[PDB]
Amino acid sequence: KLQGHDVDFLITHPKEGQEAGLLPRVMCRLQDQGLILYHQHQAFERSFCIFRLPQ
DNA sequence: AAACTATGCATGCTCTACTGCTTCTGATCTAGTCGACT
Ligand SMILES: Nc1ncnc2c1ncn2[C@H]1C[C@H](O)[C@@H](COP(=O)(O)NP(=O)(O)OP(=O)(O)O)O1
Ligand SMILES: [Mg+2]
Ligand SMILES: [Mg+2]
Repeated sequence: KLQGHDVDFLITHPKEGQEAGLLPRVMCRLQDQGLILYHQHQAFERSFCIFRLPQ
């Protein structure tokens, strides 16, 4: 599709047991970036947000 | 010798603290129902 309403991403790791708590860490890092306007929650394995992309 | 006064004591009353037991109340964890989303 050349258009849409959101960007859907999936995060995975080649190892088995490593994928334990990636999403909270990435979420916190992005929040520290200063791009998240809304967060679903503000252990989890899913979250939809509203990024602030530069324009 | 008799009348008045003095001390002395006891017991019930009141208050304030103190400790320990019992009951009531406020803070903290989950089932169900409705709704949101991918
Ligand atoms: N009710 C549902 N049931 C099963 N899978 C679903 C679903 N709703 C979404 N998915 C799954 C399948 C969907 O492909 C995937 C993406 O969800 P979106 O971002 O909400 N819808 P899309 O990306 O297709 O349209 P756009 O490009 O405009 O955003 O999530
Ligand atoms: Mg989508
Ligand atoms: Mg989506």
